[PDB]
Amino acid sequence: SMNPPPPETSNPNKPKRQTNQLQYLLRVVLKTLWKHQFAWPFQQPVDAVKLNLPDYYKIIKTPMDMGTIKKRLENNYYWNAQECIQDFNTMFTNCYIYNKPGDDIVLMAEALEKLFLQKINELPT
Ligand SMILES: Cc1cc(/N=N/c2ccc(C(=O)Nc3ccccc3N)cc2)c2cc[nH]c2c1O
Repeated sequence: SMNPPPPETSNPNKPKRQTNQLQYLLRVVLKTLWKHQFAWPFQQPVDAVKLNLPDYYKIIKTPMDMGTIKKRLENNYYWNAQECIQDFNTMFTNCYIYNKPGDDIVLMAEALEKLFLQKINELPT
């Protein structure tokens, strides 16, 4: 296919380890962005076939989306909160480097990123 397999979301051999930062990332950060009116383009991996972006996966080396992030948090895939924050950053970067400024998708990403950064400013210690 033109699309890669979706990013892995489970680590069967990683110990289960909770942190209050990971709790905050799921219950505050992800939850707030997931319910936002602009979340929908970001709730699943980019399907370059259905969306007619044939060059997407030639330009975007590390695909990322909030559906993947949500499942990773639910599955305790991340060893630490910084790994999760990096995935959010990657998702936004992909959008900004692939799409044209002023495309509706970019304005939607920017609104979500603003909310993301506001919540990250209150990440517990
Ligand atoms: C991250 C990202 C996502 C992108 N579109 N993601 C979409 C997802 C669902 C949809 C969708 O269900 N649309 C709909 C709306 C009302 C009723 C039915 C449907 N099927 C569209 C785009 C695009 C497009 C261009 N660059 C994109 C990009 O960088």
